[PDB]
Amino acid sequence: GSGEPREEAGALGPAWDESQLRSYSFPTRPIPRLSQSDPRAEELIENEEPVVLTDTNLVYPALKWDLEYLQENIGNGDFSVYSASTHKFLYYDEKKMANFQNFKPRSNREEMKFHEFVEKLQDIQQRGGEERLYLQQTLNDTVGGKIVMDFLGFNWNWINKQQGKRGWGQLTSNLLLIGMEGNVTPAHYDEQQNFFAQIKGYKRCILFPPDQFECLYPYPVHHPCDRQSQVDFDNPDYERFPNFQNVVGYETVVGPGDVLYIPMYWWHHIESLLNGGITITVNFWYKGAPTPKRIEYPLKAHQKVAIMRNIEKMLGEALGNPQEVGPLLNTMIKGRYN
Amino acid sequence: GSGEPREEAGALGPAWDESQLRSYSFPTRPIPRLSQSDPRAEELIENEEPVVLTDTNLVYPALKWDLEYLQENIGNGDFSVYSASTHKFLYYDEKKMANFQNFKPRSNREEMKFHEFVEKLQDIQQRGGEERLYLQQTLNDTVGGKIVMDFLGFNWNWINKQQGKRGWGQLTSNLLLIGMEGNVTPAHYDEQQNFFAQIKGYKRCILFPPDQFECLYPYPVHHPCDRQSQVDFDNPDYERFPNFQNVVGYETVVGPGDVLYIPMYWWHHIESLLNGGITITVNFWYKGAPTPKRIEYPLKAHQKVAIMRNIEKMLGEALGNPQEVGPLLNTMIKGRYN
Repeated sequence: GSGEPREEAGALGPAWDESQLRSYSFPTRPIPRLSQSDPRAEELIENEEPVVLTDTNLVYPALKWDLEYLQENIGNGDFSVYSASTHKFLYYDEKKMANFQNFKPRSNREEMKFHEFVEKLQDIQQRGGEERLYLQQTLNDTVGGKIVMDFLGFNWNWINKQQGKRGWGQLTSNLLLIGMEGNVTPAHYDEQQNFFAQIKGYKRCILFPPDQFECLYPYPVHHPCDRQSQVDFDNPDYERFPNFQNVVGYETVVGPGDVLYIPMYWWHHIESLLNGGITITVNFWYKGAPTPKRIEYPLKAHQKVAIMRNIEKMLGEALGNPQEVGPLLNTMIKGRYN
Repeated sequence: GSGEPREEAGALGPAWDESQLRSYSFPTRPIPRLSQSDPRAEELIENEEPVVLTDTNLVYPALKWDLEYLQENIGNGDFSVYSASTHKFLYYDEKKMANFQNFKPRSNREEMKFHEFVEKLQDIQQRGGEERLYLQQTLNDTVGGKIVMDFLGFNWNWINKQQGKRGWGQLTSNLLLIGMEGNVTPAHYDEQQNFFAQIKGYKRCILFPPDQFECLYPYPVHHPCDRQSQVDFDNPDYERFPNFQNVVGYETVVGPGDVLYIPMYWWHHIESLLNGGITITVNFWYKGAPTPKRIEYPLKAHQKVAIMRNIEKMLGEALGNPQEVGPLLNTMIKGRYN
């Protein structure tokens, strides 16, 4: 699925090896790895299909980053450091905890200074694989001059050529990520174009097209975990999510100089290879190209997902209580569209 | 359920008798029979609960109408005469036959002159209970002067006191109905206030509150039979409509001088008593009182029905094909709000 490991330059041996990939209950096809000059790449990006561009130098200067360097050249600054009790990082939207008062969060986020992060990070590495941390921070923290330089060294010309050539809109977000081995962010989906610039370490990426909605079972729109598959990929419950047995995604392993496009609405599942050491990556999120007023039929999968999403929110308003959403949809269907 | 027959004045014997009522698989409570001067009646009408007003004289002059009289005093005029092959009259909205191309209609409507109606009507009565006819025509056909007089004799003062005192809007429709024994119009619902002025013969009326939606299973909004229960009351299919076993309605038998209020959205099922001869009745349909901009929660059942109705139509637009409605609702629910 992820293909045979790539060989490191200067006979340094296979980049990674199969034992470092976690086990899953489904097939996968490889995402094509190409050059930014290859016409087929611009194509795939235009038909909103994932690609792995290998020579964009988007993050060239950052390829030298590492803990030591980073702590040494970054200002005090606050760094959101997410922590989990296992490999699965269970992120959640606080603003929606009211709607599901019995939802107990399993991913604390603590603000701390970079060095403090490195500390706890090493601690775990000496006592043991207890928690797993994940520092996610934006690239606007006036950080060490050294860093700002590197941030400037990024290939903006290129990435911008995209933002315009593709017709997308504003760059919604830009985060820096440093994780440990085995870190996994369960499958989920954004409604924005994605570019993941791998830097240090290798990351396994698994994507499912929006049309795989019926097999992934997102949480209810009003649920803290909205946009995330409810299926434990480590132990699917085919009794509740039977169509998970029909899921099929594209996968690939990204290394230091690679940039993976993740078309909006797609489902991505990210995991830092086991025994692969720490991983550093910077991600970019561009708001999508404004939708055409002329809607052609039939609709693309994401257009439906849009529809579904809205109707749910719509009933949230109407009924004045997101809990009643379910019961309504059911009476509306049972015996009628069953 | 419908109570013991009322005794006819002047020792003419019980009005009707139990053997004339069809058999059904569910319990029923009686609708209260009151006087228009009774405060409780205005109450029930205000809380949109059905009542049977017995002394409104709404249709006093018409109580003399009968075939002979009617044919004799009504202009040529065209009279929609619906015909069925059995007791169940299967009405349908033509404008929605495109959406269900495999829908085969079982209720022809033929335009004809009153006398022609009486003819065919008697024919059936001599050869036999083959078809069952049902003449439904508006009260604006410039008909025989004799009739116009009677139409004027109606108690407009009263009925208007309602249209205003209740806050309702325009009188949407006003039809005249003449049916034969055993005629049944399967349960269904209007979104308008109803007043049924019985004239000749006796009619059995069965109503279910809007909150009985989950037990009645209306057809899909885009279906020719939209607004009608899909359940054959003569042979329910508890396998597909299990909640029909929880249905419970109010019932009553209307005779010559009675007027039954049928609050908007409610479900009514009408049948002309077996061996009761022909039935004549004039019905009034008033558009409801404009909805308050201030919506109190939780919502009344009909408010939900409104919601559901809309969402269906909404998906009809969006997906550009009422057929896809079902499949969408299901993927949206399966594994999510199941």
